[PDB]
Amino acid sequence: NNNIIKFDKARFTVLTEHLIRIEYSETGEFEERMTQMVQNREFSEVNFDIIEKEETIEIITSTVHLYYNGGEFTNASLFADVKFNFSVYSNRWYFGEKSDGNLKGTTRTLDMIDGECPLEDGIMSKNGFAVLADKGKVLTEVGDIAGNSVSTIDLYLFAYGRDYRQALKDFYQLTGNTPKLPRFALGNWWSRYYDYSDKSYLALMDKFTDKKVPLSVSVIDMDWHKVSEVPSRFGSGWTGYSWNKKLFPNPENFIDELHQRKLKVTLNDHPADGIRAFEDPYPQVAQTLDLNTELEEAAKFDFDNLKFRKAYFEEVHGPLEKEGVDFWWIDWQQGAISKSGVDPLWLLNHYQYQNAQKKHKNNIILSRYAGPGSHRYPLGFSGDSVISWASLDFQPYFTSTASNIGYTWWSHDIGGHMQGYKDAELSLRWLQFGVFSPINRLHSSKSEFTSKEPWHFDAVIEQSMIDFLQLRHQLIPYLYSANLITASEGRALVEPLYYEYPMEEEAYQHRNQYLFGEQLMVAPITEKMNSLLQMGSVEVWFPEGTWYDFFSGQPYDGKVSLKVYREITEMPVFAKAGAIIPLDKNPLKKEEIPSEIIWKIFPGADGEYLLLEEDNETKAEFVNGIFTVTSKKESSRKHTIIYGEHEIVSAKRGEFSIDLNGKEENFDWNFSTALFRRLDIAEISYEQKDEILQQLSLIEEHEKQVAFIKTNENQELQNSLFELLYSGK
Amino acid sequence: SLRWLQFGVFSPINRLHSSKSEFTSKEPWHFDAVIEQSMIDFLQLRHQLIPYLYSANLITASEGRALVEPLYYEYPMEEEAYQHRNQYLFGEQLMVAPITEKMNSLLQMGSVEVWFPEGTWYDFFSGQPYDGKVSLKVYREITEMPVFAKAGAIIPLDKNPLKKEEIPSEIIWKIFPGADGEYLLLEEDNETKAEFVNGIFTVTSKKESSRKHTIIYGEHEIVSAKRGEFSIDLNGKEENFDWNFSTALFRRLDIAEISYEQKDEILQQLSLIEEHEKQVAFIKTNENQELQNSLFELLYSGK
Amino acid sequence: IRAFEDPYPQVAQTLDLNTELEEAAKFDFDNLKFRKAYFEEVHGPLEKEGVDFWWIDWQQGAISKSGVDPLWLLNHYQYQNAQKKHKNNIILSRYAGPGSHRYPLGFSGDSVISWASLDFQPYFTSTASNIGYTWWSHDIGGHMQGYKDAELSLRWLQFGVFSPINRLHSSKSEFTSKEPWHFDAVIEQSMIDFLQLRHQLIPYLYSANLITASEGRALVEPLYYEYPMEEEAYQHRNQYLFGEQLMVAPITEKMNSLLQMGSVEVWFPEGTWYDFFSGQPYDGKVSLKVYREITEMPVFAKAG
Ligand SMILES: OC[C@H]1O[C@H](O)[C@H](O)[C@@H](O)[C@@H]1O
Repeated sequence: NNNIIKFDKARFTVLTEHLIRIEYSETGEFEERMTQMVQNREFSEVNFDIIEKEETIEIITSTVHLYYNGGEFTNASLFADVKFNFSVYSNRWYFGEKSDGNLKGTTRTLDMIDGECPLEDGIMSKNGFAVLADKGKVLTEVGDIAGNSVSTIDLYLFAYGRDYRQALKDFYQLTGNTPKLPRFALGNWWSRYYDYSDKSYLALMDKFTDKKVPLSVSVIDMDWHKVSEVPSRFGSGWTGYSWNKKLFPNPENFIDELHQRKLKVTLNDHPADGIRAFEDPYPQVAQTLDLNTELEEAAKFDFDNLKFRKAYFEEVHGPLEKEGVDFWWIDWQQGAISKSGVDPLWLLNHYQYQNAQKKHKNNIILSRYAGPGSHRYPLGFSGDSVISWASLDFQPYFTSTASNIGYTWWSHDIGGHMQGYKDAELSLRWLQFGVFSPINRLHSSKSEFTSKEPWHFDAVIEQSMIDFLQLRHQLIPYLYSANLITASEGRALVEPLYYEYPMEEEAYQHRNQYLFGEQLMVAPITEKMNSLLQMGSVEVWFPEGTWYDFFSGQPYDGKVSLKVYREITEMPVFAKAGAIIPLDKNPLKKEEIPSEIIWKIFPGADGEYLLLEEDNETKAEFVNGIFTVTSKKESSRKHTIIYGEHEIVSAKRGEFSIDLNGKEENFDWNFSTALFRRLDIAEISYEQKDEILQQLSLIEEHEKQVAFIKTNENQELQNSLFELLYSGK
Repeated sequence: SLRWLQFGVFSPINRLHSSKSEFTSKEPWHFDAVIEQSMIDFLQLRHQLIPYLYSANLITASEGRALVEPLYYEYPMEEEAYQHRNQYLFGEQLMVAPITEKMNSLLQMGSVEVWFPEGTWYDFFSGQPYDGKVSLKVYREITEMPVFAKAGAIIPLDKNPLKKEEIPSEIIWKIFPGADGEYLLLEEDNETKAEFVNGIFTVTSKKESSRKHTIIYGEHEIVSAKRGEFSIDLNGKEENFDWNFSTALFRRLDIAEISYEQKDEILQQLSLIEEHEKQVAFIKTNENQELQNSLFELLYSGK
Repeated sequence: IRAFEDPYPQVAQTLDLNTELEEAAKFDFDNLKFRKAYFEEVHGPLEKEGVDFWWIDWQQGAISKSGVDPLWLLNHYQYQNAQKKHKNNIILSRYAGPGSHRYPLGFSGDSVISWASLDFQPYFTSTASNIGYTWWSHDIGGHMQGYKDAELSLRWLQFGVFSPINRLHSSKSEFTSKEPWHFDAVIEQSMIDFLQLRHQLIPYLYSANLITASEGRALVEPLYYEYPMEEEAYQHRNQYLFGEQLMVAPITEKMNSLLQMGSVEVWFPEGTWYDFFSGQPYDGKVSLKVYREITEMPVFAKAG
């Protein structure tokens, strides 16, 4: 109320020093109701100043001057100067105009996208301000669409400068926090647009077990329902709510079998053709909606209609949930048209997410992005990406940049959805990224040739995919703790580099590089390997400090930008001196919570990690070479400790503390072994290999080893040898 | 024509000659003002070198040592002495690596890969230092030639190359710091020994004369036109040449036919990054491979 | 005028600003009180220190509550205010639409340093006469970004000397100075010769200036002003008349290294033409490719 100012037909609410709501009302009434985007305008009071005259008003905070000259909002009447110097003359917002500096957000979908597509703006800007227009409908108390806002213009001016994390936290306070995911969502999902039988699906699930690949989720795509069995007078088989009985003669029994294998089960739902007269639930729906059954009147999709939504959840989904379906894959691609003006995809995500909470605690959906605030309905489903290096090269940037509009749970089809071209190396690189993405869901097109099964590929590719898929389940504790941090504290699992390093120009120059939780920095390789090196590469920016390759221990002295090379089976993931990462020791075990945690410690500095769980909190501290583990509640959990290289403690129960000062701090990784391996795999001349090995062995001074490699005629081989010299310096 | 004259000046004989064409005269003023001035400077340098050449000539005749030696005469067991076909020793004090390839128009500089034997080497003209043993690509403007002297080198130069003198009335003793050395100047009617031993420079002759000696220690003229035999202490004289990384970096970026954004970024990053290994890591990311090599030469010399 | 500025206390008093809340005198050229404080209390003290005229350097858009382009208000009001301190005074500012020739000089701004930019500029300059904006001042040698090429800098200065205004300017780079001695001895001497030639041309330029002001004739004319019915007068975009006695065909392409010369296709109207510098003759009417060393520029005068 002191944070509220009316002037002419406008209303201004100073929510934080850095966040102002700006409204216009012809009627003099302004909007207090929630909207599709905004769930909460309750914020603690803040200091600001006002200069009010007859004709004009200026609102002044620590970061912004907002001016209003009266009348209708125009670029001339409503504008703001930030109190920052990030630019020479892009420090002014004008109503209705775009400025430079927006770091972007996300978009609905990657359907049919081969590589890059345009993104919407987010709330983050290098120049320190962004405007988020609220164009949505108002809600009722219980979250039904109520109609048009009486605030016919309703904007949020963000003026956080480059405090991106606080901008995002306050956005979550305005639009509501992301809910907690359930632990099962963070495991591997299996999916394929393939007409499995109950028998061939269970045989595939048992082959995953036999192949030592853990799964959390069993997706059944659209061939679960009638497709070619649909008479053409009704249109296509794309939408379906009736089991194909040939393939699934006893659905509940099939779902019981997946449940006995400790899998959660989801079905594809294409809702757009509604419930037509051939469907199994049609007689019930027709009775509830008073349809003309002798004229075979369809229950057309209509999520604006309360009776339709009830029949959809109770009489269409209800019978399938009773057969054991755990959650819904909402797969909408049929446009944004409704008589209400609300995007049907928005109505589906909002209502289905709420309905999912009835059957299961912290339940999810799987659906496309439905605009600002739709993070309240995880998980994101990016859809029909084209299978290409260009698509993979876009995806890490896409994923990290989405955190800028608070949409932090994108599930991409890992390996790409459709079209494009076969390349087992592309499939393996894509799975490496997926394992270090918010969700790891293997999925593919209707092709006989696009299965993401590891054993589709040669023995090298298969073993590497199996190792990465196991690593995903090892990461579930770290992922689930970051998930609770997203839900409780408004911090993204995947952050662009500029969230941690806002003032470092290099944090804006590595689009595909990101922080993954608080302990790991990932630089996926998204380019086909150089056949002369038998290695792929990516330019990595190393922030100030000592960094270790998470897998090898190879060290890097920051701050530096350095091209790094990896075999197709290895991924650039880095941890700082002092990093502590927990890993499940038993990733193949079907355990609700890990019976055994490996604490992986990176030497050379202090650190700590807080492991949040369903029913506990465990703190791991590393302070002057003393490692301590405590928990809120006690348990039988057995702790394993790995300090750099060496397993120090194995399966020790309860709370404890152990001194690692005089333990071996150094990893195995050495310049000589790594040099030999890189030269050995290279498809270069044996004379060159022999000369490089002899000269780098005989030349003692680091500066002369570098001078030697600088004479090499292969420019990319120079860069690979320079990486090793830089790490071995 | 200019690169060829640079080599000629550091060859056994410097004879300008050409065909019956109206278009092939080797007159310096045939060419533009830049080329003309550089040819005139090299042609004057040849006459400055006559004392050094004539002493090497008497050594050829009396001792059977060539003025021009392949690297493998001095370094028979070093494989790199067999891999620099155009590199040679010129007398006992100078090592020459002529540039014999058209300049890279993006750098406005020509280059040659130089093998530096064990020891500290100085560019004879600039003082730019090099720590041997190393093989390093070196870049020069078209007006400059890679000629190198070791720490301790003493080269005599005629001070009056334009004078029509039977023997020089005045010798400049050019001394390269950081080690002991000596040079014996053989002449028609004399022998003059120049010795540099724990920072003491001594000149003696077999016979006496009116000859006036000038001394240049690295950068600085220490003595001017002093007659007869003498000895002078250079220990607490300035040993370091002027050549510096910053000036050389600015000059290379300024002449380059590259983008001004690239110039600005390279100048700012190499000025702001303090650790030598990170300056090298920075230049290693450059998309221009030959510009990397040019910047690496400067970092190597400035290390 | 923000609270840290030296004239702020005076402006704040005149505009009744809240100084304890450090209320800015925001730019507002629609406002008579703002314009007066700007000319009297902001420019005024600098003019008393000796500033002769104003470089108005506006790049912040066309937004005003009046709907009048702020650049238009600046050029109209500053040009008028400049006449108080000096007779026939000028500004230096961007083009503000038809009629803004009343407020010379034009300032074209932040061109990219490239052969492509130089290749555009003569056409740009001559074509502007078609909306009566005859005093464009371009940054000679180009403003920013682009790439180093001493030959581009020399060709650009040749055009500049035969342009309405010869203003050397460049970016914040340590590497973009237009000083002649930045370049090698050949380039330096040629730049010095062209810069001296500009001052030799001042009588011819000042007489054409009075003709612009009294008779409405541009200094720089496209060929089709003199030769409206000749198809070739529409096919030499970079060729122009410079006053009434000279025809200029600048070279705006990098030299052919095999010839050590640049070239341009010149249309010679009916009559006998001489290269202004060399006397080399040409019998019109003909279209002919002409070659010059980097130090020489194609400028032609008729018999008489
Ligand atoms: O259900 C069949 C297909 O429908 C749509 O194209 C979905 O986006 C895709 O994920 C699915 O496999």
